[PDB]
Amino acid sequence: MRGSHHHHHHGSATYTRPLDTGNITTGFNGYPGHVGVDYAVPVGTPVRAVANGTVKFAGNGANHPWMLWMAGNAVLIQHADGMHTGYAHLSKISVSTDSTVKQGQIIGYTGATGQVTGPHLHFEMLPANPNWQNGFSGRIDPTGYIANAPVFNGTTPTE
Ligand SMILES: [Zn+2]
Repeated sequence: MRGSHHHHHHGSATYTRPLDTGNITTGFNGYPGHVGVDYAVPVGTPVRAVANGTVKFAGNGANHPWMLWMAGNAVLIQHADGMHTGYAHLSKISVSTDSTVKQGQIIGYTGATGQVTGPHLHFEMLPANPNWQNGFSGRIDPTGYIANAPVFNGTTPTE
């Protein structure tokens, strides 16, 4: 068995960026009524916490009935700023409601427990307390969390 003792300072990432952004402020990629963003990625891939906080929701797909469930696996957590972030269309959860979380921590596994077409990732970010009084529905751009994310082939601006 292999065992690690020392950790890295910067951190590695062999996974590529499925998107560049996601905003339902103008018009979504054919997904109407969407309050988040979706990234086509095969089911069973470990989902890590994009930022430390607290689990406000943990919809475990391991024992979830279809009595009160239809979307499948979901995870709502309060980020480091107090904002909210959901993780939907997963196949499993490693967390639990009211439990504390940490960035990069495996909070679940990707899935397709919603509609049967293809597995993906749903990332919805909202304020600490939204103003659902029309305007944004509290849902905004994940670009703030994707800027500190890995590199897809290498996107240069000029130089
Ligand atoms: Zn979605």
